[PDB]
Amino acid sequence: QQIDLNVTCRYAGVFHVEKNGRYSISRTEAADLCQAFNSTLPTMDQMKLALSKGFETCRYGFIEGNVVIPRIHPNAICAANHTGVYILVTSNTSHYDTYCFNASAPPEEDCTSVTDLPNSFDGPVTITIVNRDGTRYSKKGEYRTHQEDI
Repeated sequence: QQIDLNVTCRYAGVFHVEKNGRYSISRTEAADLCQAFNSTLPTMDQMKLALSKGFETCRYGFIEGNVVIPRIHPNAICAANHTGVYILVTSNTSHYDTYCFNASAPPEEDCTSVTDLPNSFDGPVTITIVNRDGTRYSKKGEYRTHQEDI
C-alpha cells in the first residue's frame, strides 16, 4: 500500500494536505490524518488568522465543521473569485483535501520541510510526505482508524 501526502507551508500552524493528487479524503480520514501530524482540524478562527499571515490555496479542504478555501487574491478559477475564507455551500459529494493545525508550529509563515509524521501508528502502508520543494520523507505505518476509510 502507498499513500502520498502533499503538504504546504504552515501559516500560524495551519497547513493544507492533499492525498494522492486528487480530492480523496473523507471527514473521518481528515481528522485521523491531522492526528498523525500531532495536529487537529482547524477552527474557523485559526484558519482566519492563517489567512491573515499569507495562507491561500486553490483547493477545498476540511476544517472543523466546514469545507473551505482560504483566498487572498481573487482568481476566477479559485473559489469563484472570492477572497477571505470561502465556505463551500452546495456540493453533492463528500471527499476533499484537508487542512490541519499544529499548535507547536511557528506563529507566522513556516516554509521549512515537514520531515515526520510523529503520531502515525504501526501498519503496512508506505506513507510519503511530499513538500512543495520536492523534499520527501517516507515511513511504513497507518493513520486511518475507520475501516470504511481503508
